[PDB]
Amino acid sequence: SEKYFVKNGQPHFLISGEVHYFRINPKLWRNHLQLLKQTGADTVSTYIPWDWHEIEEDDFDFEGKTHPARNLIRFIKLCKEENLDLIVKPGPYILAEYENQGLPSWLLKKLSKNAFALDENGNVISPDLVSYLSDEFLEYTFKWYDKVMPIISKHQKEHYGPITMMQLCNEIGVFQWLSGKSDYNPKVINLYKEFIIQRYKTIEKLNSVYSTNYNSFDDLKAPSGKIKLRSDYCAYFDFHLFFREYYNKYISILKNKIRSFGINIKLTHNIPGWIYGNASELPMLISTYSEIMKNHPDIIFGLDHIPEFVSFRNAHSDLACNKILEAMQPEAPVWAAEFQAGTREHHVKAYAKDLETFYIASLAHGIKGFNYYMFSQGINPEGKGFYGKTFYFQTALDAASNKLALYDSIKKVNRFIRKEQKDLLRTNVNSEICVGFYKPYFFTELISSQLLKEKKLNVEELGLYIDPRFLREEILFNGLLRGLQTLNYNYDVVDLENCDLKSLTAYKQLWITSAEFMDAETQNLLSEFVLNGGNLILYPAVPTLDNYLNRCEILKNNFGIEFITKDSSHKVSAFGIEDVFTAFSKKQIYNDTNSKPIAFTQENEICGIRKKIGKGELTILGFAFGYTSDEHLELIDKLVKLNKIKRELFVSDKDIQFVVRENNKSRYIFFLNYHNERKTFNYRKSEISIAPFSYKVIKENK
Amino acid sequence: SEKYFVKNGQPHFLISGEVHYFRINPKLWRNHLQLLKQTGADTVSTYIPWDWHEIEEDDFDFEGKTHPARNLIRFIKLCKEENLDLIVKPGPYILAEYENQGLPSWLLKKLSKNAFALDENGNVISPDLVSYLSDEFLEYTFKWYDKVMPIISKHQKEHYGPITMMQLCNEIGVFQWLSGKSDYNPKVINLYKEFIIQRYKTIEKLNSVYSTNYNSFDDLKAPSGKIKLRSDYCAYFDFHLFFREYYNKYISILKNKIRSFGINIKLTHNIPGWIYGNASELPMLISTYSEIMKNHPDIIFGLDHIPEFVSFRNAHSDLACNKILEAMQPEAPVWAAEFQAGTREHHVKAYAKDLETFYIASLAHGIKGFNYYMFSQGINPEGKGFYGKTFYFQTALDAASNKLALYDSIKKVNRFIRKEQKDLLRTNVNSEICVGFYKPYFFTELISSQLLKEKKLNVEELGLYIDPRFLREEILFNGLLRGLQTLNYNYDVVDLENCDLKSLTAYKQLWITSAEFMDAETQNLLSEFVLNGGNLILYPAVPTLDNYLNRCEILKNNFGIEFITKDSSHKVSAFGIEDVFTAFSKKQIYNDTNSKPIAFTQENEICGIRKKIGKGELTILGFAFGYTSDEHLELIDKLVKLNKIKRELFVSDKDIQFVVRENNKSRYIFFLNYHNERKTFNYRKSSKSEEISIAPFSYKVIKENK
Ligand SMILES: CCO[C@H]1O[C@H](CO)[C@@H](O)[C@H](O)[C@H]1O
Ligand SMILES: [Ca+2]
Repeated sequence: SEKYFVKNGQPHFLISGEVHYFRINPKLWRNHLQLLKQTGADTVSTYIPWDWHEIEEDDFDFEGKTHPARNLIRFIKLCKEENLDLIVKPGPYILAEYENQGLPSWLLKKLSKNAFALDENGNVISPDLVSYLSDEFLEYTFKWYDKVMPIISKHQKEHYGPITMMQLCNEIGVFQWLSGKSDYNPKVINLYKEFIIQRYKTIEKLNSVYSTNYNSFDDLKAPSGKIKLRSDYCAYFDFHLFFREYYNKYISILKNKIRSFGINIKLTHNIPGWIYGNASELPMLISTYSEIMKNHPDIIFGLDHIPEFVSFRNAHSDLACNKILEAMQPEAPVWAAEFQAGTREHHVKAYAKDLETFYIASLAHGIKGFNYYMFSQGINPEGKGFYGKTFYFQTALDAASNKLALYDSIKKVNRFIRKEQKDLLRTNVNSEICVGFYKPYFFTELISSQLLKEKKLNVEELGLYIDPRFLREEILFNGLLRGLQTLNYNYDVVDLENCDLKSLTAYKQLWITSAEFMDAETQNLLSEFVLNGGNLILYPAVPTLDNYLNRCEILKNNFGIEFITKDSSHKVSAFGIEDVFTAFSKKQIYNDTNSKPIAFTQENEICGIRKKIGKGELTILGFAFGYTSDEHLELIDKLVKLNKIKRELFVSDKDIQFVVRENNKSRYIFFLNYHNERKTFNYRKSEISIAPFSYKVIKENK
Repeated sequence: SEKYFVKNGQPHFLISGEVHYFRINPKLWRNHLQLLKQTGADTVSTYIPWDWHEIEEDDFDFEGKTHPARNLIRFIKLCKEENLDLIVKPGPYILAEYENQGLPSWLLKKLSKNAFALDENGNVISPDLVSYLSDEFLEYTFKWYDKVMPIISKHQKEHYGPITMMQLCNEIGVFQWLSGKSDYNPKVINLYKEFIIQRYKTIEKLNSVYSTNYNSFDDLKAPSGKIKLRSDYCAYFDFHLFFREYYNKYISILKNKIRSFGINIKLTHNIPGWIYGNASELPMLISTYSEIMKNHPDIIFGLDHIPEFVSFRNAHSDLACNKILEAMQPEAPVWAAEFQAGTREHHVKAYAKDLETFYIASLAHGIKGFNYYMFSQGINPEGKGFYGKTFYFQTALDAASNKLALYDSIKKVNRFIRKEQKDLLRTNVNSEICVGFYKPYFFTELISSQLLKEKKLNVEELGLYIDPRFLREEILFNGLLRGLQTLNYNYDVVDLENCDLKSLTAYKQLWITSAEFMDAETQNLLSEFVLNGGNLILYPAVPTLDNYLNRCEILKNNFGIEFITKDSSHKVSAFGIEDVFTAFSKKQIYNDTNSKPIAFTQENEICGIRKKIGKGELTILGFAFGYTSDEHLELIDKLVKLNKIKRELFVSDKDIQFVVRENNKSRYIFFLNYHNERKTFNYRKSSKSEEISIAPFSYKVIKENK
């Protein structure tokens, strides 16, 4: 049932370290690889920078003819000699704080204007930002592939070379995330028009959905600027769908080119999203890959985990990310393509004793493999670093292969993983709680994000009060998921799109965090789920609109729900918990015919009900809470207990986090202390001391 | 010449604890006070909530007639019986996570619309946010003062009562900041129009400064929306100056009302600005008090310190805040009106082992007094909690008066303070580095802030490239001040406004982080500083404009500088350090005349020079760096060493922070480990080494006699 990497027909914990040959003295390449191997790591990972090897147009150096660190062939041979598999990442973009994000200077100087990403006025966004589907860009990329891919092909495991996986490009769409700016290159906009014509067929159909007044598709302009009208919201929503298709078109062109060289190894991509040590934005980035993940079961997405520290401040981020990736990519192992080792930023410290606990928490939280990024520090050759001379700090090895504090922590964790991997990889958590992932709430990287300074989405201007980003970040990510993890309740996430009703019936509860909009398919799915016997928890709104904000009241009608939206005090009472602070003055006040009122405004109006519908159960809360008080944990705890869901253990100290992972034969209990306090506690099924910011793992035979 | 509190002609370290009588069972008030006193605390501090005591309009209960915890009179009497002095804080605002920020429900229901703070459209910003100078608001505030101030007056120290200090209102302007919006109430707009007429006298004089074409003062409207023209920037700048006068008018009215009751105790106010465990925006909030601190030498401002954790992520916030308060308020002790104890937010943990280190680091960083907030947890009675029933978590005492983990941390810190206060309060650090505080760069809370929704200031649209908020946050607060603390170089901060030259002359170096604009007074001051023998470090720009962005080339001319602004790679070389990453493509390129070139662009163009001018030294860097790489600390270290400034200690681990505080009698060495690593190191005085092991996120204090 578990998904995991495999070696010699047995479960294999992928342990890789990132070592950038192009940033290390070649005299020390062997020493880096030997020290990596000696930690118990089985794989080494690097970019192959296009700028580094195509030194001028049509002049390629893979053998160290012009600089000894351009000897890619020697580095591959060393990986084989030192019994390490190799992950290669030839771009064309690598980012990696490399000048021009890895693109050659000669390419960027030569490209015509129409090869660049352009703003709505036709101006170049950045001198290093190409348009992904530019003919000229793809032509040069293809010429780079024609030289590097025969080398990669020749050194695959299949040919007793070390190469086992390859990454296509790097964080596709990342530049639109960081800036909040879309590419308005006329070629992109022409592909958007085709997408829209393809989707709606006729201008009449588009006009009926958008409430627009176009006489033809010729009137249609790409959305830009702030959303003022529901028709702007519609146009922006489809612009987001378009970019998901556009990224799939791009990765598909790279993939087919790569396969033409007989490269049959596993292909990968990588998901960014961590900011200042939390990852509440990373699900937005996962959502940009929805079309790739639907159309390429054979490309494995891995996570970029950048916790920076390890405490209760960010304890929930890595589990929520790992669970959401599992939801969106069920047939591949959850792995960290970039797994924090040292720090990209000198002023942002990465302590060995923090990251050691992160590595163990990552096991508790279901990771099946990872690539220490960066295992080895680098020195940028001759000014090629976007920033300073040095690449990463407080790594396992410095650029000269000196061992640093993190080295012994990685060796310790790796020793544990190798000892346990056969059993640990085959373990799962028993989740009786399912939490819905409704991707359209996440489709906002161009209009609402933590990195977008000037917000283009202001839902009050559209006659709405529940912002999808506030809902997904504060109510879902930092609220419900943080609360369940804090309370030591297992949850799974499920992608509600094309979701199998049968998979939902495993669970005792399905939690849906709902805004005022939800498409007909999902409203019908949730109707069927309850009617057939499911227990649904739905807040803060019964939705009444579809994704285009047109009337859609299927769930409301199927459930016999009537409500008025009314202003009251932020505080409500729910299930006899007084003074529950809620996010909004506006709440849904429910008719309680055939219902049991279970939440009340300061004036005692009914803002929550329970109801039997068919064979199932509905709990509807007309108010938004996350986790910003002890009453919020008390409410989550009461809701879970409505369907008699129990934690696996009684642990005497409620601030100890635990995860029970088991299979038929084996149980692992992971105890995690996310607090600056030496804690002593006892546990039983439903007396140990753990240092601050530390862990303990117990094995039980069943 | 340290500033410290004095009790009975001796240095006294003010140790207060916050205990909310209105949130504690009155049967347990005495136990809270006794347990606070047994920590060595000398004072207790509390709000007196208007909403709690004026239970309906003109219905006052201070005696526990309608609820036992309304018995203020009994709480005051218990403070005196348990030998604690009392700080009282009657508002009208208290915030305190109390419903409606402490304002009565009946008042907010009753007030007409023109009592409230309004957006430019004329809509109520928030149903609990009044306009400070609303006539209606002040009429009711005065009726509340008429009832609470006689009680406060009767129980003052001079009448053998326990009351030694009183706070006026609470964090003035904290809602113009957190709401994310400016107050356009017509009382405010009409005071602004008066302020402008008084400032400029004639529409022609205003038009000459703004470059506007108004026919009369009646054509001038309060600025709103984004800054697109330099005239919009000028209007907003004066609007910032006006708000500083407005807050001074508000506090002045409260103070004059208070003094009429025969209240002669020390008056206080409290500075907000921490959020998410950093205080990089606090200097903006303290700048909003510039006119209060000039007009009211008798009102002592204290800091509201909310670190939440204690690590290298926020190590520099408290010291930079303490230094900036000292710059703005040099004639009073640096103290924390609210000094984090426990957590206001259940989900934001406060560990005893973090806060204990914070307390010792605060001592190293020059704090002279503090009020643990919250010493005692409270339970909100009668639904009065803004956000839930429980007020604070992980405090020294729970609401029931049980000791929690933090109680022994506070006892330990207080015991050290009581043993050492006589010498410790008199100790100074030897600062050879002075950093200039140029208040106008901070005057942006209406146009550019971490909290403001709409970014209204885009300097590129004004033909500028150095944003004042970017400069003061990243180049100064997170950059230079962070860098100096990390490198263990002592610095002082000086307010450049009406700054005496003779105060600056004791320093080996003056550091000025400059934008393209600087007033003529400051350009002249820095000119005289160097000509008379001062050593000036100036970056990232020689300014060429004044506060209204009109030509002012005084400092450029006085220093015989010629430059052109040119685009190049972010990377420069400086003092032989290669690949120094700088914030801007644009750099100042200097003529090499009568100077040594010490920084170069990727095209080897000169972007920094050193020269001798009169008796003084000038170092100009035409590029912007904070602390975002190791090259940045190397560069700060090189600049400090130009004048042979030395650290007080050789320490074998560069990641250990230390402060040496000394007087004639005594030397204290504070070691601070802001890192999750057990560190073993050795040290010695710059003029046999001692070995020390320090736990993660911990401290050591060594006392030397002589
Ligand atoms: C208005 C509430 O003010 C609170 O929260 C602010 C943000 O963290 C702090 O800066 C203030 O000191 C605190 O009083
Ligand atoms: Ca009904």
